[PDB]
Amino acid sequence: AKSKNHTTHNQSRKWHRNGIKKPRSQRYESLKGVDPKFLRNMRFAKKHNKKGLKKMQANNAKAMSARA
RNA sequence: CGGCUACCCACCCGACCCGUCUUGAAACACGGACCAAGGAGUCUAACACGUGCGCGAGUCGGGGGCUCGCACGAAAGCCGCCGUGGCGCAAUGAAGGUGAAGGCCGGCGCGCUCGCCGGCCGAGGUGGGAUCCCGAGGCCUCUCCAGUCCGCCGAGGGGCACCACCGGCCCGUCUCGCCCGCCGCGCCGGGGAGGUGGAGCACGAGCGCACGUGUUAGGACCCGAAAGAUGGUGAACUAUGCCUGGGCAGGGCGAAGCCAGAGGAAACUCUGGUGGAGGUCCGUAGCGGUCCUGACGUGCAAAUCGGUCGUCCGACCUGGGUAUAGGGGCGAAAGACUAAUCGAACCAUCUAGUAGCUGGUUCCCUCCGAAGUUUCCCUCAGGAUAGCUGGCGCUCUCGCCCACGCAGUUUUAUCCGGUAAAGCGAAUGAUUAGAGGUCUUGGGGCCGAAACGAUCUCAACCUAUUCUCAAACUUUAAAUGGGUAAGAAGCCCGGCUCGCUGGCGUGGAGCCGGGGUGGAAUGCGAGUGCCUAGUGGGCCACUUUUGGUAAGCAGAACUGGCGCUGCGGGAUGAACCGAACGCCGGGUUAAGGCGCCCGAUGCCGACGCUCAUCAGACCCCAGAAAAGGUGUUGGUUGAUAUAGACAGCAGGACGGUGGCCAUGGAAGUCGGAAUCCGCUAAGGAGUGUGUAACAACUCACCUGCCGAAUCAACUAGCCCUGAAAAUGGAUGGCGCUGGAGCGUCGGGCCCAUACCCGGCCGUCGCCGGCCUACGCCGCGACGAGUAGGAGGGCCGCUGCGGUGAGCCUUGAAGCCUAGGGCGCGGGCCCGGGUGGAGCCGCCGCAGGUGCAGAUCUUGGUGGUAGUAGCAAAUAUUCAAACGAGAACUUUGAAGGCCGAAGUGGAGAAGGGUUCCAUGUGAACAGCAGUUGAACAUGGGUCAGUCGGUCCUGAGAGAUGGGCG
RNA sequence: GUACCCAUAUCCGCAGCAGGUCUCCAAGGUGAACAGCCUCUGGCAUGUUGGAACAAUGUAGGUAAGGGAAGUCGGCAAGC
RNA sequence: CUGUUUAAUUAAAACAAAGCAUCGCGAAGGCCCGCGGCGGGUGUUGACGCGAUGUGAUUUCUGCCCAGUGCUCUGAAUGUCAAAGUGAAGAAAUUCAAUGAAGCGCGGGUAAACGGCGGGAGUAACUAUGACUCUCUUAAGGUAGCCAAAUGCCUCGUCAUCUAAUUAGUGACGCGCAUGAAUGGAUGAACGAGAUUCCCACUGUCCCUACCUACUAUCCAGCGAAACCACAGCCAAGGGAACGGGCUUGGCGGAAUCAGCGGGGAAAGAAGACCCUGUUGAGCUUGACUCUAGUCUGGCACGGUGAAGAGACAUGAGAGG
RNA sequence: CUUCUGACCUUUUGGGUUUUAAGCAGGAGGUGUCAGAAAAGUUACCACAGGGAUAACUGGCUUGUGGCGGCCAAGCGUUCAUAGCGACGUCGCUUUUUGAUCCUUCGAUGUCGGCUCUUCCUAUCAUUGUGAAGCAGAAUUCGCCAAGCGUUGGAUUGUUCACCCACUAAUAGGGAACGUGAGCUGGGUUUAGACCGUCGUGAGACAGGUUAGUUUUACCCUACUGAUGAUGUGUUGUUGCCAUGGUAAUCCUGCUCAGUACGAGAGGAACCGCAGGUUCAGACAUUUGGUGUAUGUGCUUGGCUGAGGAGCCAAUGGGGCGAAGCUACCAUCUGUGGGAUUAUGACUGAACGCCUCUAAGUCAGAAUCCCGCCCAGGCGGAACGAUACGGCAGCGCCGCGG
RNA sequence: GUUUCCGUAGUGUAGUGGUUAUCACGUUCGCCUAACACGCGAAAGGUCCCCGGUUCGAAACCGGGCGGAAACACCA
Ligand SMILES: [Mg+2]
Ligand SMILES: [Mg+2]
Ligand SMILES: [Mg+2]
Ligand SMILES: [Mg+2]
Ligand SMILES: [Mg+2]
Ligand SMILES: [Mg+2]
Ligand SMILES: [Mg+2]
Ligand SMILES: [Mg+2]
Ligand SMILES: [Mg+2]
Ligand SMILES: [Mg+2]
Ligand SMILES: [Mg+2]
Ligand SMILES: [Mg+2]
Ligand SMILES: [Mg+2]
Ligand SMILES: [Mg+2]
Ligand SMILES: [Mg+2]
Ligand SMILES: [Mg+2]
Ligand SMILES: [Mg+2]
Ligand SMILES: [Mg+2]
Ligand SMILES: [Mg+2]
Ligand SMILES: [Mg+2]
Ligand SMILES: [Mg+2]
Ligand SMILES: [Mg+2]
Ligand SMILES: [Mg+2]
Ligand SMILES: [Mg+2]
Ligand SMILES: [Mg+2]
Ligand SMILES: [Mg+2]
Ligand SMILES: [Mg+2]
Ligand SMILES: [Mg+2]
Ligand SMILES: [Mg+2]
Ligand SMILES: [Mg+2]
Ligand SMILES: [Mg+2]
Ligand SMILES: [Mg+2]
Ligand SMILES: [Mg+2]
Ligand SMILES: [Mg+2]
Ligand SMILES: [Mg+2]
Ligand SMILES: [Mg+2]
Ligand SMILES: [Mg+2]
Ligand SMILES: [Mg+2]
Ligand SMILES: [Mg+2]
Ligand SMILES: [Mg+2]
Ligand SMILES: [Mg+2]
Ligand SMILES: [Mg+2]
Ligand SMILES: [Mg+2]
Ligand SMILES: [Mg+2]
Ligand SMILES: [Mg+2]
Ligand SMILES: [Mg+2]
Ligand SMILES: [Mg+2]
Ligand SMILES: [Mg+2]
Ligand SMILES: [Mg+2]
Ligand SMILES: [Mg+2]
Ligand SMILES: [Mg+2]
Ligand SMILES: [Mg+2]
Ligand SMILES: [Mg+2]
Ligand SMILES: [Mg+2]
Ligand SMILES: [Mg+2]
Ligand SMILES: [Mg+2]
Ligand SMILES: [Mg+2]
Ligand SMILES: [Mg+2]
Ligand SMILES: [Mg+2]
Ligand SMILES: [Mg+2]
Ligand SMILES: [Mg+2]
Ligand SMILES: [Mg+2]
Ligand SMILES: [Mg+2]
Ligand SMILES: [Mg+2]
Ligand SMILES: [Mg+2]
Ligand SMILES: [Mg+2]
Ligand SMILES: [Mg+2]
Ligand SMILES: [Mg+2]
Ligand SMILES: [Mg+2]
Ligand SMILES: [Mg+2]
Ligand SMILES: [Mg+2]
Ligand SMILES: [Mg+2]
Ligand SMILES: [Mg+2]
Ligand SMILES: [Mg+2]
Ligand SMILES: [Mg+2]
Ligand SMILES: [Mg+2]
Ligand SMILES: [Mg+2]
Ligand SMILES: [Mg+2]
Ligand SMILES: [Mg+2]
Ligand SMILES: [Mg+2]
Ligand SMILES: [Mg+2]
Ligand SMILES: [Mg+2]
Ligand SMILES: [Mg+2]
Ligand SMILES: [Mg+2]
Ligand SMILES: [Mg+2]
Ligand SMILES: [Mg+2]
Ligand SMILES: [Mg+2]
Ligand SMILES: [Mg+2]
Ligand SMILES: [Mg+2]
Ligand SMILES: [Mg+2]
Ligand SMILES: [Mg+2]
Ligand SMILES: [Mg+2]
Ligand SMILES: [Mg+2]
Ligand SMILES: [Mg+2]
Ligand SMILES: [Mg+2]
Ligand SMILES: [Mg+2]
Ligand SMILES: [Mg+2]
Ligand SMILES: [Mg+2]
Ligand SMILES: [Mg+2]
Ligand SMILES: [Mg+2]
Ligand SMILES: [Mg+2]
Ligand SMILES: [Mg+2]
Ligand SMILES: [Mg+2]
Ligand SMILES: [Mg+2]
Ligand SMILES: [Mg+2]
Repeated sequence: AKSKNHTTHNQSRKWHRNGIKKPRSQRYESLKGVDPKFLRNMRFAKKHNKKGLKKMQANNAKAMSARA
């Protein structure tokens, strides 16, 4: 009652029945898996960007609108 | 006259018998004699998904109650201070428990990696994102002017759903630190910053009903077992006890005991009788069954018969009563017997036990359409998961010098490898041979007391070489192939934040604003979510390969095919070569072919080869080698020849020298080493035959005649030998030789479901119209398919509610039909013939809803087939009679059988009217009857003294008692 | 209770089935014999069919010149 | 030996049998039945009896091993040993310690209990075979007997006889794969429907077949089924699931039949009794796993009275290292 | 599940304290069949659902192995390679052995050997025709055409195989599903009983040995043997042809040849001719031998008809003879010739001045082949006879018209 | 063919839990006897089958050959 053990015949055709897909769409790449010291940099940097960016960027926008 | 058609026949071509296990079925694989009816995915509960409806942060009366008693009312209507309750609106923790809002501005404490006060906004930000909004601009028959008018867009903006990322909040754990409150200042609570686990929040979408698919548990698509348990029934067969009865013809051998005679002193012995002993012998009835492995062997018989058999006074056979009853009995022991069943009986129930295992699974059309593979499992005939597949959608994109994106593809750049090859005078491992050098030791020879005092050779060593290799060697290193980039998600500029980092405003990340899109070729409109069947036994071929001698063997890689697939060639074929399939007409072609089957060369086809007494004839493919040929055809390398060759005919073919090694011989001729001269026209210390040797013959070489082309060795095309197998046989056969063989080709010719054009059906896509909108058109490309999945059916059956002022005894259902027709098909309508009382159409609803199979169930009928068979036991014959009817009934007569252990006369068990008379002969008796045990009617069994009844036998049994 | 069968036709075996089932009576001859054979008392139609012919093969029975087990696994069967 | 047995494939060399043995049991018992009781069988019985086995008449023998597995006897001298009881710690559950019934271990007996019985080397004035000898070795090393046996692979062992010829038979030899002593060994008169060899007579068993008779088979009168059947039946070759009847190419092919025969229809009869799979079973067997009837023990109640003696715990007094 | 570690952790259920128990997080006690059940053997007394997914037969591919050949020739062959042989190497055929695979067969294809019977092959044992030898003759060996005909009787074993005796020309090799079991036999293999030896404690096992062990059916179709038949010539009969199918003859001994050829001998043929014989085939019964139921005749046993006579019964009572007919290699007779040719040997004669059997042509040539002879004669045809009274009839030939 | 075991002075054998050449017989010398047996005192004889690996160190543990020895080879 010996049977056939292992083969890869008729496998690439089944692969190309449905058109093997690149992931092909990653805009704004995922952030997990990155250095926790770098994350302790980046999250505090982002929340202080949210806090203290108003007046200097506002005056710079006024200055570049006056100069351009 | 016309007519397709479920009528019949003939002709040309094609055509193996359906269904399923299988890689493969017409199979010498299995089921099927035929026909009619029945016959197999249902129902409940639960879950998940999709769809339809109602209400909607709610939803639901299924549990009850209320109405007047109603056939439909076992319906329906209502409750609402009947919402108890289920699900959802809140999750996280094992639990104590805890439990989803943040942002902006001003002031205050050292705006201090830091809290408070007052006000405002409010489920955050970024990149895409259908749609929507503002609008430069320009366009309408002659001018200034306007309003709606014809009329879009560059650019900008708010951004649905959803995707991707960042940030925030809640719960349990982890690290670091400080602060706040006191119905009481404590191992009391609460709060902050970070990275983690959650099925969370981040404006909720659920509830109820219905339909469809899938899964689970219930008998669960249908049928199927060896088996297990529970409770009862059998000792009429058989096995063994016990009680009570019956039976066993005749002969042979001659034990004990006894008598008589003789011998002996005694012990005792010898002879002749009598006697009838015995798990004794021949043998019958009886009981069993050795052999013919006889007869039968769909029989007389689910174990019998004919001979030949063993035993037959006994451990013998046998009737009746009784006892032992199923994991029990009983066994002179075979696991044999226990009611045709015994290595665990019979009947019923659990039970429709389970089966990963056989067989079967019921109408049509259309569309799409596999796999025999990864991993896991006590897994290998199975299942789970992933892959392949179908269905349901959603998000977008095109139709008006420029979009987004993708690719079994190429190009331009950039990396990767270690196979094919090649090499080892390059490492590792093997391996061959020669040369040169002289350090070392070992073995021989020489000078000679011995002495690395000296010499030659050998052994090993070194150097330069040289031969052959390595899947588990490699300096080098291909072809093929794999990854990446070819832009608006990109490039540059300016500025903030950082608790990361640090000479530095240093570096790096994030955030904000702005600028210009024409960024390799070709083709294509893309992304994404849910549910799920089947699949998990494969095979073949080119190429690369593993084991084996090889296989139509076993196992791998890429691709294609069969399976899942028709069509044209290969005669026939699963895989080969073309080419893939809706129904047809015309033309053309591939693969192949053009002597006839069998469509096409029947061309005044071309060149050359082949004669085969086994010719040859097209990838797989169905046969053949090493070797050989003065059979023919080319080709290469050579050698001769007028200074007359090859063949032929004729002659010469010596001297030294009978050379030398050899003694049995060599005096050219078995044998080993050699090898020169003279005459020369030429002689080889001799090519062969022969002698034991001596001798003769012939050849190398030379010359006489003839006369100009000849010889040798290789090579490859056809053909031949090599070439032998069993029924008669295969280029397909017939045949074919100036081809119908072989190799090279030219022009025509034939066709497939292949291609092009056109007619028709269907699907899909795009689209038209304010004409059943679920209808009507318009254009274009496509149609094959097992398992499987969907859509449609104005296909069909049964029943229910609406509905047709439906159909009819002037003929409904049903059935038949060489009748007419429709639809592609499921099927349907009408006509004609019997029939006599119910039937149909549309719209919805619910099914015990379609048969070709299952050694399918029931019922009926063929071939066999008027066939086998009416043959165990000696046999019947003549006349008459009743009678329609006599091989069989009855009687007369004759001949036979059974022959007293009967084919006779009566009983027990069992049968129940069969006993007897009369009448009939459709039915019974395997033909027949006037006959019977058949049928119908009527009769028949008389007891104190025959038996039961009475008695106990083996045994069965209730009370007292005990157990339960 | 009293009939009848008590069986190759009244029982059992699916049947008018060469199967099975317990008993008493038993004559003459030959013969040791209740052996086998022929008769008498008593029964019967040959056993669920008849007619014609005598082929193969078969089922039972008997022979065969000479050899006598040489056939066959075995003298199996048959015969002395 | 006579007898019995697989009814329906065996009749025996199988079973039984008398004889020879062994073991248990003196009745509150041996072996058994029963769900139950002091209920039953042996038992209306008592070691010349009952129950359980081995071998199988007579004669002659019963070799040697208790190492192993069984069976039995003995002792609280002695290790282990469960429930119950005793003492201590604590508030208690709980824990600890000693005391220790059977069995096992410790010792002995038993083999007419299951069973077992060795392999090398050197050696004799022809050589071989070998009396004899050294060593390893177990519990004992096959003793008396017998033999290519119904037991011997080599094997058709070697010699002799039987025969023209013998793998057969018989007698003998015996390091005998793997004979052997109640697992009985060796003989043996009588008897085998037991197996085998040879001889005389006898015959169709044959050489070598032939003939006759009875019945059937044949035909006719009457009456008449059954198995089986997708269709239906001419072959050769090719291919195909590798042996076709039907496909292809050939050979060819006239209705309807009867009597035979058995070459085929891979003929029929049965869901292969051989082999393999099933996470399908059933008889069995044991040192498989898990239990249990039965049986042997210990404890608690039924279970009570008197005396003697001992062990352990508690109290105070005295010697004591 | 157990165990240990940690929080001055949570719950121990009406509320507190303590013990205990549970939980939380992570280390350990394992599933070696390693993603993990807790597990001995036999069934020949076996059963069930299945499989040709999977062995034991044949058949199919292959030919290692077995067998049979070839190639170059170191040598054997007194000398000498190839008369006959042939190592070291190498190329093929066959399924008559064995092996390899599992392709068909598991709802069955009956498994060995023997008996009987038919056909085929050649890798030829003999016979016919030939060539070559170390072929003087005889006897052998190697080859070719060649399968037409033969290729035994027996002791042993179940045999396939093998050994032995004797005969002969020779006792050659095989195939047909390892031919043949609805043909047989059942000897062992291969059920159930039983014995011996070994293994296993045991049930049981043993390509170790020995015993007794059911052999089912044809009436269907085709094939084959035999027999009615059928179609066409108008019916029918007689006499004939052969298209086709088969085939039958084979072998040996004795006498002359001749104790001659040949050979020194020992030995020792051949061709023609003549008697026969083995096997086979066809007949036949005059004789001989069987058979016997003319139940023909005649004895005799037991019974029966009263006794003699005449008879009968006993499954044809026994045995002595025996007619007709069947039958025996147990009696007797018969078995027959022409052609083309294979192998081979040649003629003429080139290729190639010569040579040559060949290349075109001619000859001899055999158990091979075909025909003759012998059988049945075709969906084959001939020649000839008679062709329908009766009383009406019916039927042929010629030429007719509708 | 498969799986295990053995090989040591002339013979039978012991022996590593790594670091000997072990016991007896056999040969030879001496004493004892008049002389052989026997006894006593002694000596010689080892490639631990052959070739490699591990370790400082092997015959020893392991790998490959050589020559022997046990068990199986079953179902058809
Ligand atoms: Mg597989
Ligand atoms: Mg299957
Ligand atoms: Mg198959
Ligand atoms: Mg099929
Ligand atoms: Mg079959
Ligand atoms: Mg079939
Ligand atoms: Mg059938
Ligand atoms: Mg129906
Ligand atoms: Mg509520
Ligand atoms: Mg709930
Ligand atoms: Mg069932
Ligand atoms: Mg059970
Ligand atoms: Mg009885
Ligand atoms: Mg009995
Ligand atoms: Mg007697
Ligand atoms: Mg009998
Ligand atoms: Mg018989
Ligand atoms: Mg008798
Ligand atoms: Mg007798
Ligand atoms: Mg007797
Ligand atoms: Mg039971
Ligand atoms: Mg029975
Ligand atoms: Mg059983
Ligand atoms: Mg039972
Ligand atoms: Mg069912
Ligand atoms: Mg698997
Ligand atoms: Mg799809
Ligand atoms: Mg290479
Ligand atoms: Mg499905
Ligand atoms: Mg499968
Ligand atoms: Mg393969
Ligand atoms: Mg295809
Ligand atoms: Mg398939
Ligand atoms: Mg496909
Ligand atoms: Mg074709
Ligand atoms: Mg072909
Ligand atoms: Mg033509
Ligand atoms: Mg083939
Ligand atoms: Mg031909
Ligand atoms: Mg389609
Ligand atoms: Mg139904
Ligand atoms: Mg209904
Ligand atoms: Mg039907
Ligand atoms: Mg069907
Ligand atoms: Mg049926
Ligand atoms: Mg007949
Ligand atoms: Mg009358
Ligand atoms: Mg009479
Ligand atoms: Mg009597
Ligand atoms: Mg009587
Ligand atoms: Mg009557
Ligand atoms: Mg009457
Ligand atoms: Mg009748
Ligand atoms: Mg009546
Ligand atoms: Mg009672
Ligand atoms: Mg009476
Ligand atoms: Mg009767
Ligand atoms: Mg019956
Ligand atoms: Mg008398
Ligand atoms: Mg008398
Ligand atoms: Mg009768
Ligand atoms: Mg005779
Ligand atoms: Mg005679
Ligand atoms: Mg005689
Ligand atoms: Mg014999
Ligand atoms: Mg006899
Ligand atoms: Mg006689
Ligand atoms: Mg018998
Ligand atoms: Mg005795
Ligand atoms: Mg003894
Ligand atoms: Mg206690
Ligand atoms: Mg002891
Ligand atoms: Mg000696
Ligand atoms: Mg002895
Ligand atoms: Mg004999
Ligand atoms: Mg022994
Ligand atoms: Mg025919
Ligand atoms: Mg054929
Ligand atoms: Mg064929
Ligand atoms: Mg064949
Ligand atoms: Mg067929
Ligand atoms: Mg046909
Ligand atoms: Mg066809
Ligand atoms: Mg017939
Ligand atoms: Mg089966
Ligand atoms: Mg399994
Ligand atoms: Mg060979
Ligand atoms: Mg197979
Ligand atoms: Mg059959
Ligand atoms: Mg057959
Ligand atoms: Mg012949
Ligand atoms: Mg055969
Ligand atoms: Mg037999
Ligand atoms: Mg036998
Ligand atoms: Mg047996
Ligand atoms: Mg017998
Ligand atoms: Mg017959
Ligand atoms: Mg002379
Ligand atoms: Mg004759
Ligand atoms: Mg006569
Ligand atoms: Mg008389
Ligand atoms: Mg008289
Ligand atoms: Mg007579
Ligand atoms: Mg006579
Ligand atoms: Mg010639």
